[PDB]
This record gives sequence, structure tokens and C-alpha cells, in this order.
Amino acid sequence: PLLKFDLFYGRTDAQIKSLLDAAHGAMVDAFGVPANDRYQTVSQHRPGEMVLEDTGLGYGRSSAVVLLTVISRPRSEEQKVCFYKLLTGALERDCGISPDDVIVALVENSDADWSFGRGRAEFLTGDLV
Amino acid sequence: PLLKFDLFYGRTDAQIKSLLDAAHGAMVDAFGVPANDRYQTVSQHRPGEMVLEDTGLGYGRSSAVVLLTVISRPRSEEQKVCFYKLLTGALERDCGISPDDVIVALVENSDADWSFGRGRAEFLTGDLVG
Amino acid sequence: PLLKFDLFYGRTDAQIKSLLDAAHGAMVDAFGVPANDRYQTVSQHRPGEMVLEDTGLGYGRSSAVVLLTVISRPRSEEQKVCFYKLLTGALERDCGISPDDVIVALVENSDADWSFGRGRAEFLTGDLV
Repeated sequence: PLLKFDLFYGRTDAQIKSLLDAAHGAMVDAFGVPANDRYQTVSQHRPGEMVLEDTGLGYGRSSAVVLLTVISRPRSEEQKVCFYKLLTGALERDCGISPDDVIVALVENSDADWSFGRGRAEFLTGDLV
Repeated sequence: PLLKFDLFYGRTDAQIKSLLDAAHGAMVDAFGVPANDRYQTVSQHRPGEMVLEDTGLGYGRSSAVVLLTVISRPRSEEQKVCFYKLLTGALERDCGISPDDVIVALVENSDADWSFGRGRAEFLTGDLVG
Repeated sequence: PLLKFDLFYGRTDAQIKSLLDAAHGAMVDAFGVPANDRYQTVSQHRPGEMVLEDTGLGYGRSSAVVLLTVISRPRSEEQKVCFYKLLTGALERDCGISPDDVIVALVENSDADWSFGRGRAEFLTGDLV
């Protein structure tokens, strides 16, 4: 899958690396993909450049808030439910990020919708499962 | 929904907030979601960093151009048609942005595909409707 | 379609433009859309801000690596397969980018999901095929 993170400026590069490693671990745990199925980008924003409310749910947001968009081949409802919990558990334990600071949106594509290198469609050719 | 804006550098932060407010109002009006269902990011680009033409339609593009990507649960074709008109109307009235300077693309997902906080799937648990 | 590029800092704006032009050519060739169906953004990243592995496929990633995300109406499987090959073909020939440095993810939407200008839905009104 591809994980795209949107955060506010303010973290060191070490704290960004911790957040990416903790999130990658949770993704691998929840989806059962290979450990080297790692594709992640980080976009840093100034305070004027993200607005993230809570739909009245009573969360909890600070400048450490992490918005994660995920593009993935289909996953079961349970895999998704598990990933959210695994992700906030790892971000709390390993990065000190409050679960109230984590927002996730997933979008689905299919086998033909990926090319990992060399102009190849590796799910189609069977190079990948 | 999640609303991601791509614009060129040049606006003050007040003018950015005005754009974000106007778009959010249009979205709430078109789609009927709660007023605090607000999730917006902005990425600012140098001239070398966005190219946005017109598919030969005859628009209109200036440095003020706004590309908006939306991720949303399913909406009717009517609601989308309505949103595009509400959005340009609001951006023109509230921000002075020409309707020729507004480009939108929407992507759909489903109930299971959202977690708003605490590792919860609120559309699934019924915390949100739904 | 909308082509969103994520790259590391390092290229001149001429090098960026040559990347965008090559990719646009490939997409026009593979999908048969009008030449002025051109909608592209670029986000530049510091070394800390993208991690792109290979899922054990044996690629080849340098600081020149390009991650492209495409939003498009539906395309046949063959068209997507052709696009990936045409893309790396052009990026190598015109930009000097190794095919091991090209990663593509596509996401699909429908006619009702686009508004190119003036609050119009051009695929719905028939202004556009």
C-alpha cells in the first residue's frame, strides 16, 4: 500500500522516522503484506495549512496531529478495524502521539493499479501476490 | 469528507482561510454532513510545480487557480453536480476567485475506510451516521 | 486524469518540467485523451520525508526516484500496462531516470467525479468524452 502522511512542521527528522516506522509496523501487522512493502511520503504544513476538526466526537487535537491517507488493494473490514487500533497503539507507545491525534482515510484500488518499478505491473505478472 | 487543496504561493493566510471556509460551506450545503465534519489540507506550489490546462474547454486559468481533491463516502450524482456549482459560487462571492479557476476531482470510499480518532471506525461503530 | 508527483529536492525547474512533459506524453499516448487534458502537481521532499522500498523485487532506488499517483476515470487493464511501460520509456529517454526509479499507483473514479471549470460537470454534460 502507499501511506501518505500530512503533519504540521515541528518534528525533527528522528521523530518523523519514528512515526513512519511505527505506522509501517502497524500496517504490516494488520494487512499481512511483506515487510518490504514500504511506500510512505510525508507532507509538512504550517498552522495556516490544515484544519482537522472531530465531527463532534470529542477528540483531542494538537499540533502533533497526524492525517494518514492510505491507498491499498482491497482489505477486509476486520483488517481495516485492526489496522486503526494497531496504528494508534504503536503511535502512542513508540512516538508518544495521543490516539486523539490520529486520523485515517483509506482508498481502494486493484491489481492492475500498481507499478513498482521497470514499467511492470507486478500483481498482474504474478511477481507479487 | 477530506478536502485537499493545491494552490500556488501568493495568498495571505487570511485569504487561504477564506477559501477554506467558503469551500467547507459549499460541501456542507451540498452533501448534508455535520458542520464539524471538517478535514482540510492545503499545499502551496511554486510556478514550476503545477500545470493545469483546460482540456480545450476554454477556461480561464490564473495564478489563483485552486485544484481540489475530495475523498468521500458515496454521494449521488445530483449532490456532486450541486457541490461543483455551490463551490464556484461561494469561491467567487466570498473570495473573488473566478469560476474558471476551480478544478475538482472526487474519489469515493466506504464506511470501513475512515478513522476519525482513537483507532475507532466511527461509521462502523455507529458513532457517526451512517 | 490528474497526475500527482512526489520527488526529492534536487532537480532544477527545467529538470522538473522535462519530467512532467515526458510523463504527460506517456499518459496521452497510453490513454488516448486530448493533449490539453493536462493536470499535474509536484511535491518536493527532504531526505527525511519519503521511504520507498521494492517489496523484495530487486529495484534499484536513488534520490531521483519518482512516485506518481494518478486519478483517472476507468481504463482497461492493457491501457494501464501500456502506460507504465510508456512512462518509464519516456522518463529514461527524455530525463535520464532509471526505470528502477519509477513507482505508480492509480485510483479510479467516474464521470460525475470531475469538474474542470465553472462549476460544471463536463463528462456529465457531454462537453467532454
